Amino acid sequence: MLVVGSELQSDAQPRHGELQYLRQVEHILRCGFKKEDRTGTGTLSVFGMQARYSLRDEFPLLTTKRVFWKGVLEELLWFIKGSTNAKELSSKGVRIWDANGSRDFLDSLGFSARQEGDLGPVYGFQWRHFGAEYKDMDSDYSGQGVDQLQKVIDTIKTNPDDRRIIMCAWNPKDLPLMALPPCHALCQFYVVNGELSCQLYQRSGDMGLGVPFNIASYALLTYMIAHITGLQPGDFVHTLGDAHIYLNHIEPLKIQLQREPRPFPKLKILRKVETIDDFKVEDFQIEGYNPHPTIKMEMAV
Amino acid sequence: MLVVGSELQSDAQRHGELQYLRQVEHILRCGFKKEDRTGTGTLSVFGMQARYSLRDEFPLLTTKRVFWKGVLEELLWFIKGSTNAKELSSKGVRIWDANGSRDFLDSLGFSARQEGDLGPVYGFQWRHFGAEYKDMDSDYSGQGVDQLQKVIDTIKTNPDDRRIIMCAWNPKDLPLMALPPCHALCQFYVVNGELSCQLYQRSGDMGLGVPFNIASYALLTYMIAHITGLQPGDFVHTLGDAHIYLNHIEPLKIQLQREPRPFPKLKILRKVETIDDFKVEDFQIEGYNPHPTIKMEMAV
Ligand SMILES: Cc1nc(=O)c2cc(CN(C)c3ccc(C(=O)N[C@@H](CCC(=O)O)C(=O)O)s3)ccc2[nH]1
Ligand SMILES: Cc1nc(=O)c2cc(CN(C)c3ccc(C(=O)N[C@@H](CCC(=O)O)C(=O)O)s3)ccc2[nH]1
Ligand SMILES: O=c1ccn([C@H]2C[C@H](O)[C@@H](COP(=O)(O)O)O2)c(=O)[nH]1
Ligand SMILES: O=c1ccn([C@H]2C[C@H](O)[C@@H](COP(=O)(O)O)O2)c(=O)[nH]1
Repeated sequence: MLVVGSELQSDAQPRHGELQYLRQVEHILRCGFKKEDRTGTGTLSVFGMQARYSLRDEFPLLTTKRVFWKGVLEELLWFIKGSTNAKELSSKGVRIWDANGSRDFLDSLGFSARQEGDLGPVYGFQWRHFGAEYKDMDSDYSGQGVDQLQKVIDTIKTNPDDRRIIMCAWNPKDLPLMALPPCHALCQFYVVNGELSCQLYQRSGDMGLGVPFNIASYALLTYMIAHITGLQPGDFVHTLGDAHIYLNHIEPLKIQLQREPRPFPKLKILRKVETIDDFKVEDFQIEGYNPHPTIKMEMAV
Repeated sequence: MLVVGSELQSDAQRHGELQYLRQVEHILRCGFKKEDRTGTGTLSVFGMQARYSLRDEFPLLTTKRVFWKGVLEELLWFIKGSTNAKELSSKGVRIWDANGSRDFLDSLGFSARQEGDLGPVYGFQWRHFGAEYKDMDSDYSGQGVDQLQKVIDTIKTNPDDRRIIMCAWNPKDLPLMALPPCHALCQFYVVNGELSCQLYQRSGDMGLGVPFNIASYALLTYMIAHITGLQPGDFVHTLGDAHIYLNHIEPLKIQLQREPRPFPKLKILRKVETIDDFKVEDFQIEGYNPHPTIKMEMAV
């Protein structure tokens, strides 16, 4: 039968961050329903989940399997620069978007004429140029559309009480040009007691592959914005729509659920950075990260 | 102290209604003081979720009567694409009149705008996302993305799709809105022939708007389930800044001591084929035996 580490206890929906994730996995295995999907693989699925990860002197990079930190960091810097060229990320040894920008994938979507790598008007473009007319991944979009990311930063500084501190990549007008509509549809920031928190609405979560990387990604973004606004990191709240385990991840996750978590690492920012675009890979240091080995989770395409 | 009905038990995230009451309890117990736009002040928590079954019941709160006439009229008004508060007010539903008032509009710099013109809010975004807003009574036929109809068509053709979203949050249009949407987006989901809906609500006035909003999205899900031949499943309510305005604390403490009753049922009285064809007379709420309304003032 399904056997799990004794520390999970009740999986039913802060402290002990990693257990929040492992309990969601357990809950989907135990209570999820079979749901067919776009890729033809099949999933077990639950609709509507929420987990809270404290960011207060800890950073939620999972320890029950090693997570691809280099990729998390490169990807987020790539978003920040407004990039939608998967080849530019791949040149940093981070190949996570290559499959979606491939000649054969793009062709399957009917995007014959665009260049390989061109993901269309996805996060980088929507976060920094929302509403601008997308042309291609090489076009200069300087001063075009809404720079949501800077606006969030400016609002946190001037009116931290504001309940409208949102960055949204879901753009119905642009959806048909995207190689993958965004899994992270929107995030909201919140300030109380000198702490910055972030909530992600993730419409679709591949619990074995993307979700651990995604948690680390928004935790990092929150650390970055906290740094620039002179706040301390608070909580990362992870909300999921279709939370799913692909059938070929069931056995790998069952290995993972039996591993003892270790304490989370810390993230250090190594200098005073004044603006979000000035961050560089050399500015960050993960300390004390002691994960169990990688478990291969294949990507369904 | 805070005293509450015995059936709430643990407020940590039987009845669907108890999940609302437990949220309210939780904010009073654990919430932090936070100042706000209206000047009123709140007790606040960031990030909550609750799940309301829609299976042979309808989540209209029984611990305090909820303005059902207004829920229904408002949703019909959204579906028509309207952003004109006067057209809702004419139905006896005044819930948007303050936001559309001469004085409030002027407070935002919209002195040249007609009273009642809420800007490019829900009706416009749901039916015309991406179109260029002019004014509330302009002709937007065929302009922008009809997200509502796209949702319905996707549920019919590809119920497993993980992209079935309607989003009112439009960064380009926000400066023209009299109030940026409290309901930023919603997502639909299908499994085992049941339709569920999740709402992302960025800001929830727990005393006033949130009970009304719960009923709004439940009703939407009932409508869409009907048109698509599915059964209603769950309504999942997700909150950003979940707050209690200071002048609602004592009214909500009254509420929390009332005994919940079973939820009512919602009946759809005829076969309706298109979303646009629903009318007030197509619905009946049966078995609604609430405790009396508690006045919760609207801030700003
Ligand atoms: C079905 C699917 N699931 C996903 O999670 C997904 C994620 C992305 C983008 N993304 C956010 C990521 C893609 C791959 C990642 C990753 O962490 N890879 C690790 C582990 C690989 C493995 O275990 O197979 C690595 O490459 O080392 S993180 C794109 C398409 C997707 N499609
Ligand atoms: C601060 C604020 N809180 C709100 O909840 C809010 C809600 C709307 C829109 N909306 C969705 C609603 C407004 C009023 C409602 C309502 O249920 N009214 C009842 C109860 C009134 C009362 O208790 O004072 C009614 O009119 O009978 S529902 C607009 C601005 C807002 N502003
Ligand atoms: O950062 C991301 C990008 C995507 N996905 C997953 C969710 C789905 O398994 C798949 C996207 O497929 P659709 O939901 O669009 O079908 O990738 C993630 O988990 N995180
Ligand atoms: O349907 C709605 C509309 C608004 N609000 C509340 C939340 C806030 O109390 C207020 C909006 O104020 P801001 O969050 O925009 O400041 O109205 C709701 O609860 N539901």
